[PDB]
Amino acid sequence: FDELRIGLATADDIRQWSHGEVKKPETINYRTLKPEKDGLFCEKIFGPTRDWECYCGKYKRVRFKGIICERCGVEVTRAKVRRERMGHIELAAPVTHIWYFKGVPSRLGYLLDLAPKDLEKVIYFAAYMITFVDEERRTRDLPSLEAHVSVERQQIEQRRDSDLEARAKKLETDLAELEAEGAKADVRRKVREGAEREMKQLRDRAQREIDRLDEVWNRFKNLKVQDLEGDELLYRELRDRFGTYFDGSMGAAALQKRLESFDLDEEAERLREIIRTGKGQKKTRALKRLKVVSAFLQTSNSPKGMVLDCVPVIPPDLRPMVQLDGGRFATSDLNDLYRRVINRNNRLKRLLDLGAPEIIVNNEKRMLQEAVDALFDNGRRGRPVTGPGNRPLKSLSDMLKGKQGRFRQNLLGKRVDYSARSVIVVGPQLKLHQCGLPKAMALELFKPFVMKRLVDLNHAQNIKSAKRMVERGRTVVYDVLEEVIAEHPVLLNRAPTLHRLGIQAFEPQLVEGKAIQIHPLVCTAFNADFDGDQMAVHLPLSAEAQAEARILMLSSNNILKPADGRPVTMPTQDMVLGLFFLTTDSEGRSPKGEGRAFGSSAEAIMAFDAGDLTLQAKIDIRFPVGTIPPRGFEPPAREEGEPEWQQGDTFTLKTTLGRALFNELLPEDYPFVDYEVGKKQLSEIVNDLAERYPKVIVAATLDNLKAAGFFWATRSGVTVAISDIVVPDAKKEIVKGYEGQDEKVQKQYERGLITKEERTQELIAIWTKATNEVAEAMNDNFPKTNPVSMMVNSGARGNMMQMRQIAGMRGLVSNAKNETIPRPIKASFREGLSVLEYFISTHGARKGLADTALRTADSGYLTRRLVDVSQDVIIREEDCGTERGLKLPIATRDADGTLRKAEDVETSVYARMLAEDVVIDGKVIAPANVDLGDVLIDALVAHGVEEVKTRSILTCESQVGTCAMCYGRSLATGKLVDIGEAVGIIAAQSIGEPGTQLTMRTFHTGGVAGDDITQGLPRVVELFEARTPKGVAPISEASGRVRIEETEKTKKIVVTPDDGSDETAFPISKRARLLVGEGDHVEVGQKLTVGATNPHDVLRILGQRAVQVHLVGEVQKVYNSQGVSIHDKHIEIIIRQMLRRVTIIESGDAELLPGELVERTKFETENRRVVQEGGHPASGRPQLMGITKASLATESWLSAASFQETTRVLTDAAINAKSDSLIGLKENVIIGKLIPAGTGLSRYR
DNA sequence: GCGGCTGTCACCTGCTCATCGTGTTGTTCCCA
DNA sequence: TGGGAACAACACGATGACCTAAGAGGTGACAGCCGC
Ligand SMILES: [Mg+2]
Ligand SMILES: [Zn+2]
Ligand SMILES: [Zn+2]
Repeated sequence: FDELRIGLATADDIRQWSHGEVKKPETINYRTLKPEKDGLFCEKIFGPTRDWECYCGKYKRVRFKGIICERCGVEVTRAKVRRERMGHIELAAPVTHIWYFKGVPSRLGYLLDLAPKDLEKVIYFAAYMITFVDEERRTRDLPSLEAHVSVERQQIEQRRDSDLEARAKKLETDLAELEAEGAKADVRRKVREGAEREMKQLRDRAQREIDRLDEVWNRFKNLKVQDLEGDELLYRELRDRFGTYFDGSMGAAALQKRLESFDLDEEAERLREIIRTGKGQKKTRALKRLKVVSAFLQTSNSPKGMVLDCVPVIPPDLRPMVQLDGGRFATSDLNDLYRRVINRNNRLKRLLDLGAPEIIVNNEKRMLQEAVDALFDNGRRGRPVTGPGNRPLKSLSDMLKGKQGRFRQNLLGKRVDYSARSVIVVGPQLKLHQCGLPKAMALELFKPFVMKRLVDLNHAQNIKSAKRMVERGRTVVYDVLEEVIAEHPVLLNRAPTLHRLGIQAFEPQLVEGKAIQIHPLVCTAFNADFDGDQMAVHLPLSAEAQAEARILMLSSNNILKPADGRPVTMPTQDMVLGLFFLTTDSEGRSPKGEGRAFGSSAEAIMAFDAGDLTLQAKIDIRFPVGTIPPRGFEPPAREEGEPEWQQGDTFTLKTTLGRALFNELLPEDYPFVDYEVGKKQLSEIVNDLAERYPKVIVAATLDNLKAAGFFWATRSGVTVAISDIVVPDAKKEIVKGYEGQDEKVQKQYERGLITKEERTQELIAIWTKATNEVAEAMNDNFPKTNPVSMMVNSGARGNMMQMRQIAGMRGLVSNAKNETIPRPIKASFREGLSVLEYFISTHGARKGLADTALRTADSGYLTRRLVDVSQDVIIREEDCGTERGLKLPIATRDADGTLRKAEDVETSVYARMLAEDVVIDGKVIAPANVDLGDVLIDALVAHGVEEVKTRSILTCESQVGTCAMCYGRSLATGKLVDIGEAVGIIAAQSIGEPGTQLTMRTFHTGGVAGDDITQGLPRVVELFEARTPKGVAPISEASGRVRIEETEKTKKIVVTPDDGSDETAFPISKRARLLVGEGDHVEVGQKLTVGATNPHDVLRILGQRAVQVHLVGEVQKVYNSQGVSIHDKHIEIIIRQMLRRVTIIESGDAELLPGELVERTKFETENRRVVQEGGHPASGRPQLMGITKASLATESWLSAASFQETTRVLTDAAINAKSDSLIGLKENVIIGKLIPAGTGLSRYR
């Protein structure tokens, strides 16, 4: 399986595939339900329908093996051959392939220069076309032929003059004789009108026919190949008159003749000449056609494969028909399409045999063409061929593309064996690496192992008896299942897998019930809440599979998220509300025994049980040898002449009992903790534990924290009641006064001083003031010991706006058509919304529900594109010896001359290693290529630096893809990135996870358009696709003097640069809110009007580092405006993929074509080669691609076909005859092979 | 020869069932 | 096995002559065809 190539399928190739010809449009006999002969589903050409049988029955006996029968012609062998055996049908009239012609423009042929309409006319027998002209013989006989045409013109004139003499005689005779008769007053004038009618008729008819001959003559004079005679009468005239010099045809026969005669070398030569010297559109068209011409020229596959004379038939078992109950049949649409084409082919053969007129044979040939077109693609041209209902039929190419196609429904994602699912319930008694799975589910998944163990343990004498008893559900079966499930890791999974911590391996323990028991704090990795959610489950089988499961995927190991490195499996909700109650202060908690001193914590809990001490009362507790005091409290160590071993001596601390209990959950070596560990400090402590202590102890500490959090959450006293929702007394008076102001504004509106818009905006301002005032008063009112206050301030569940709506005020809401209701909801949910208030409030609820429903699929599509782009960027190198990096701001924000760590070092500079040693005082503060953790940050910010040079993938220069050292440390594992890490998929998943929760879009229209650039996920797709921003704003090309040349017809802003440069201008709208004044000094890389700068501009005028910085900053802008945190590396992966190609110009020397976005790598190597030969090298404009385009440009065509545009991709791959090498991730899961990543690398293989 | 605009190709998404136009031939049944 | 009758095949070609309803996507990317 070294490679897989596709080209054109000749007639000979199709004949070589086949074993027989399908001649009848018949599938099976409706009565006897058997294959017919030489039809669809036939048994002579395809394989036997029954294993080891033949049609007639002479060799129905199974003994025979591989022989051919002597009566029916069916060989005796297996019945699966019908899946593999193929046939063909010989067409009478050749037809064109609807892919290679009448398709996407770049693949529309262009080998024969013809417009789409001209080919539409030729192919579907509506216009003729010349396949050959004897120009040399035509010119040789042109003296003779023009003399002959002059002779015919003179004969026409001679008989015309004889008829003119006869007309004069007739006129004289009729005039004279009628005048002599005088039967009427105007006999002479009446017959003068008659004779003038005859004379005019002959004049006009003679002119018509001599002009007809002139048209035929000059048409023959100017007659070349690829010339269409739309009118058949004129073609008949030409064939009758000057035949034997030119040859014409209709339909695909003409195209076949041209593709056979036409040679490509000379065409490529002229195309190279014109592209070398071309202007405007003509050059672009020339190079576009040259692409296809060179594709056919370089390769051995001939263009004649683009016209078809034989059609292959897919094996019958891939298009089966089956008896449905009620005497019915369910059959594949392919059978109907094959029947249509065979019907029309046979009717055409009949018509040819009878020598039918041209019209009938032409109609039948056109119909056969349309039939094969529907067979290959039903929807490209005309109306589709519907099947049973009005719905369209399924074409052979419709079975490859689309969401439900073969690639995207059967080769990437498969239904699997040894799998189960069920609802998910919380087991709070589980260890981090444990899952409780129902009894029946465990029995079903582990069946074969259970039978093997039952037989081995002598509970059964044979495997079938073991199966019988397992089905019967005996007790010994259940004991054996308990024995066997041990040491078999089990992969739990949730439906939407937004990242790698969405499938996790657990150790299975056998449990009763009908639901799966899961750990309480792995609910954020899965996003699984217990509201009816379901969990799927899989069982690895091979030793390697389960070894990887336990080592890599085990839930105990997966504690840190890959998106930012913060721990994800940490306590939350009630657990944190319990540890917060444990370590909170004594405020409003009526302490007892405050100020007392205890000789141990055991004595403290004695006092607590006695009821004379509180868990949260300030008391002086002594801690024994081993306890490590707080880091902050150490410098206030006990005063004594002797040197006290603060690290390892008994000490005393004015702590609280709850904190002394909390610090027993953490490991003994951990320093004491003496502050409210609500939610954020717990995250910090868990991060420190993960980054400092080994994983087993971190899991044990997490378990202890879980147990303590639940235990103390039960006793916290947090219980929601209608009194615990405290409506502030402030709300009444505030809402009444602002209501009075609203009344005044309404009165001044109804009096006519203001407009309705002014009244609105005034009331929105008034009620925003009222809402915020009530919010702050509500925050002030409740104590900090309140239930809701406790769960919010502890960071368990809740925000302050939610509390505002519940307790104080709901406020203004999104009116219909995304507006702001002037009058707000002046009532919280506790007080009770009115009727109209509720009706108004449901608007935003509905809108948000619909928005979420759509945004799920939107983010899914975005993640699909990101994965397809970034896939195969795999760490293959331990260390490239580069010394380049990014100059990232290490400690900026010198507001009042104070060096402060930047506000986003966690996402940007953290985890990125160091290019080289940093020295500010003549000594190495940070050694080279060392993990850049917080300690180095404190050192460098203290010593005053404002930048740092970090290794990165963007600046990585390695022979084999990316290297571990430049990427940094894996944000998921903490340690250095391991070689073989599928970093691209990790980056794509990291950017895709928060996509659903962005929720950034305009709340109200606000009477603004264009200025409001797209917000949220639309913005992210806009940046990642390289699409020009909606609110585009030009960016100055060079430093210069900029002024306004506004014209009433069209406003303009014109900048002329200094340094003797050419002027530039930008057309701008009237509503521009210009951020640059007139006649001012702009610089090389500055904006002009308010908007969104194009990434293309920033790549063009500034450079490549500038576009990288701009894109990363612009995506992080929205991401960190939400609060989502993604490391900059995950964006940098996509940015690196987007800038890997260059558009080439001045390319005749470098031996390639201008354009074609040659790869940067390719451009460089071939310029090196041409310079080595001696010729100068070509030049390159850096190009910023999109994600769809950058993915579709893959060297491997399997991946491109799998992603999108299967028809176009496969057609181009066939034209180019380009093979696919196995290297890649996607294209190695299509073939079903070990991926070139993780432990599948040849090093580990 | 070079623009607009104007379509056309990509993507994103999901159990009932109505007749002719005549007349004849040969097999294959159904009854007895 | 006789007649009595059901389907699958066939061969011809009854003085008169035309659909049908269904049917609101949206957004990019682009290359033609038509206009200057
Ligand atoms: Mg749920
Ligand atoms: Zn046989
Ligand atoms: Zn590197």
